[PDB]
Amino acid sequence: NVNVKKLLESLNSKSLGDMDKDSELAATLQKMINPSGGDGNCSGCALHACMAMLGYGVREAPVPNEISEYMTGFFHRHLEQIDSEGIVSHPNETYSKFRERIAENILQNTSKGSVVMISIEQATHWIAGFNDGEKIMFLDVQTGKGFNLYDPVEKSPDAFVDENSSVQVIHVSDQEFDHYANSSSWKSKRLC
Repeated sequence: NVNVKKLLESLNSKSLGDMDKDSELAATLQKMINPSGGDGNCSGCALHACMAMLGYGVREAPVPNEISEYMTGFFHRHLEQIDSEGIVSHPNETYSKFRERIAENILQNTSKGSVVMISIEQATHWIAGFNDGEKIMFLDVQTGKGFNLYDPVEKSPDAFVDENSSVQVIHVSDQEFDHYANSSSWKSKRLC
């Protein structure tokens, strides 16, 4: 069984920048959580990244025909916040700087060990955020990437963010994560 804390230990012993660290962990998790390499609307991927970083275990995300088990109605308590303005990019802001500003917001509003679901442009796409106590790791385990805004092409840290790009940081409660962990749906997902 995959041990996330071991992954983090190894990773943090590396002479790699923060974004490359996020990319490495996300690519490792992608092979486990999204083995089929589906590119649909796997908000289940981001949720499963959150479950993993919380220590619930690494499980395969639901495939499209499993969305109706649970994910179909997962965000029903958060629809207002999801559709809100959120954190809006500045003109000529680099990907790295926008990422850094979003991380500052999450660090300010979560404690060490916490995770958040990150809505991109009002649920156009989802990524996960993990507070390790000093920094935020951004994980896109669907695609095996770190922080990104779901542009159809890869973006280096120094690329400019398109005007009016936004994210909404969704504070899924412990109750909501633990309800998932106790569900038949979660339990029927392949462990590892």
